Amino acid sequence: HVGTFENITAAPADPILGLADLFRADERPGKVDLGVGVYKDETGKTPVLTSVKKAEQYLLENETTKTYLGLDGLPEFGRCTQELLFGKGSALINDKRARTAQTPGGSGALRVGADFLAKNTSVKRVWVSNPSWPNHKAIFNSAGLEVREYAYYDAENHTLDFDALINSLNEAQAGDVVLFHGCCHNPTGIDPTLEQWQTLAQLSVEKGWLPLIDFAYQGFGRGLEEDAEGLRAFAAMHKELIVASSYSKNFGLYNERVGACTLVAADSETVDRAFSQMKAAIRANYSNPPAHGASVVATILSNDALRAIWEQELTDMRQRIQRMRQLFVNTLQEKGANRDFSFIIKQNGMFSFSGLTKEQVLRLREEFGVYAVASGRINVAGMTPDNMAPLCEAIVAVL
Amino acid sequence: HHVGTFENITAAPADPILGLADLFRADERPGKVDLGVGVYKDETGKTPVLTSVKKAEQYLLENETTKTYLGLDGLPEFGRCTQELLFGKGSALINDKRARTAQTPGGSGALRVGADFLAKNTSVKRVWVSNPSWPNHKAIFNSAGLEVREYAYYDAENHTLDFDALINSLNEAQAGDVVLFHGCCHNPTGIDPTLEQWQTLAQLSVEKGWLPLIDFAYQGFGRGLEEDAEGLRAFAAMHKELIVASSYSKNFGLYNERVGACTLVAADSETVDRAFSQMKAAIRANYSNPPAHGASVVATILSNDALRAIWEQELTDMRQRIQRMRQLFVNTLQEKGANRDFSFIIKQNGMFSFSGLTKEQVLRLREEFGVYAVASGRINVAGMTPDNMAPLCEAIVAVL
Repeated sequence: HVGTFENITAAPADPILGLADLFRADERPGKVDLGVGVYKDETGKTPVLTSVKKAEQYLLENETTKTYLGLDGLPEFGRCTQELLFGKGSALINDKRARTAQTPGGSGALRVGADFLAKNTSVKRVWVSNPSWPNHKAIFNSAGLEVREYAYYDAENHTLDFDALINSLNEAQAGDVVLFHGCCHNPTGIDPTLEQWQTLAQLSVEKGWLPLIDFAYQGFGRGLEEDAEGLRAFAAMHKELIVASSYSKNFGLYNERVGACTLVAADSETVDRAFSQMKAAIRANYSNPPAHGASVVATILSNDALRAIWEQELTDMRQRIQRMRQLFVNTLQEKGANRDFSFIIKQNGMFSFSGLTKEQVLRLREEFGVYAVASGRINVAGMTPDNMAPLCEAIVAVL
Repeated sequence: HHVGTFENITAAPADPILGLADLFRADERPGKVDLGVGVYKDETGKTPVLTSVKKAEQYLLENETTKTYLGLDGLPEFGRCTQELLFGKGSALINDKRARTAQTPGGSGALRVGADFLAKNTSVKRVWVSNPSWPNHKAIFNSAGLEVREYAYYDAENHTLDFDALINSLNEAQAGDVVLFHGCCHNPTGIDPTLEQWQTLAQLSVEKGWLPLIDFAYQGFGRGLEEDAEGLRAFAAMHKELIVASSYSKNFGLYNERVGACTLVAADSETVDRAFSQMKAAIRANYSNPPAHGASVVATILSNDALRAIWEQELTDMRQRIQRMRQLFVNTLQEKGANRDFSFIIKQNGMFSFSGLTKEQVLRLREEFGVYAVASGRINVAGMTPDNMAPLCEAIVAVL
């Protein structure tokens, strides 16, 4: 009898991972890593928020058991989540049309959403922006759902091609899922305006799409309430919605895997039937979600003093990002970039496409120890006042 | 007009065990006892955080500088500690680099990841499980498109492991099928194969070309950490290929932190790495990377002499309390004049046993006596205490 594993072929090498290996083996002292996927502060670190440390100290002092949570996790986490998403006093919440499962990260939420849809609905197709978050395709495909792309980003001109977007979505059938990023579109950094969201919501109702809002950066855009505008425009117009949210970034809890999948249906009765099937997809998966990170979030959000500390930390992160964007563009001008990089200031969140070619990206790594990914995506949180000048000088050099 | 996408969804059938739980919570009778629960409880009816766990968490509190993403296979030290627990330190299998471990969200996560990986990367079509087995096995494998078949295991009338029946029913398992075995403390019969039986199963598996999957959730709850790995290791000595889904939920009382692992074993370093590269893909398409807290607690305890000693003692305490309740249950049933013999309870290990009670008797124990058990008649002896034992046993005798 021959082995079951013998004929497996190796997955393709993960290029980003190889790039990290490279950065790891590069002993040059002036390295700048614009390729990372996480927030870094001005010292180049991804620290544990103070509010989180406080919340964790509290849990340590008060926790008396680690016994299984329900399939849907911690109720107060679910409540606080729905409030962040829909606003306090939301008719949708008052009508009890929403249910929320704590999940392992926004990734878990997305996967759980997908399995839930594949097994219980007529959904065949999920539409995502070109480009989008890199793991969307693999998550949705794993559930047996086809992935389609709609027009979004105009690379040459650094713009959201809204007319393109609208026309491309005409191919999306009634009953298809269309996925939108709630804010800080990853990785273009370009979001619809409220008005554009409103057009999008209306069109979705007209065509019969099921909207899925991937909401991983609330507070990194303009602020907590403002970043939910697009979501709430959709929620106001629709009988049904799915929201996959993440606290990985806004709480700096990446590795604790803290997120949620929120179902919204026409009424409480309907969301309950739907939600019972979602709980079954969960049972067939990881059975129940990890407590620590969700408890940390529930602890912060429901305590006025802790919440105020967190909100200020989040503002600090959002503003540090915005000012590295500003600093970046001004420092390129002063170093004689020649080309306009003002689009960086017209974008929000951690990511933008720099517009650099893979040739320029390659030279920047080999020659200047400056690291970006091949598409030219950059994470401006990788910039600091200290590294900005040498970074911009390298960029002018490859231009 | 467009009909809602959720509008016509049929509700999942209600979980009867969750129904019993609400029913219990609402029961005002001060005599009520729940033997249907699924976790460890101490003599005071609590499921506390272990002291070693608290200490480890205080250390993490004081020393953790970041929460940045782990790799897809999680914490390396956790991986190494897992593999030693499974195969023993100095294992030739480890030295040969034939094993790769991914940290996962619980043993459940490990099972699901294993299933998705098999379905996408191999010709495996069927997973065989014991009759009876863990209730969630079927749903997990089915979800990946794998058929689930049962083999003969528990002889319910006589309260034994019908080994001859097991062997013979497995003749139907084809080369390339998965056959799943519980590492120890079979859930929910509490009867495990003897070492000799394990060796027979190992040899048979090799002859038939089955892929063994070891579900290992109770290491430390049977006889001890190393003894409880005997069957797993008997299999590991005979096989080129192997999958183990381990859990730390019960032996570290970290249930809700979701701490487990999926370990692949193949013939050589190269093959295991190719396979493992595909398992990672399965993880990326699911929850992306595993929750750090519980695994980091586990590694912190296991790699520190003094903490590890505090933990092993706590685990021993759990193991011995369970054993004491098994003995006490049998003695008290006798004291209370039970007709039947219940000595099989002493010959079984872990928290779970089938009591032998019918569904009718179980219903009656609830309604009439406030003694809750699950429909199957499975009981959790850790729901028993020196203080609730007598009335509990009188209740059972009265329904026989």
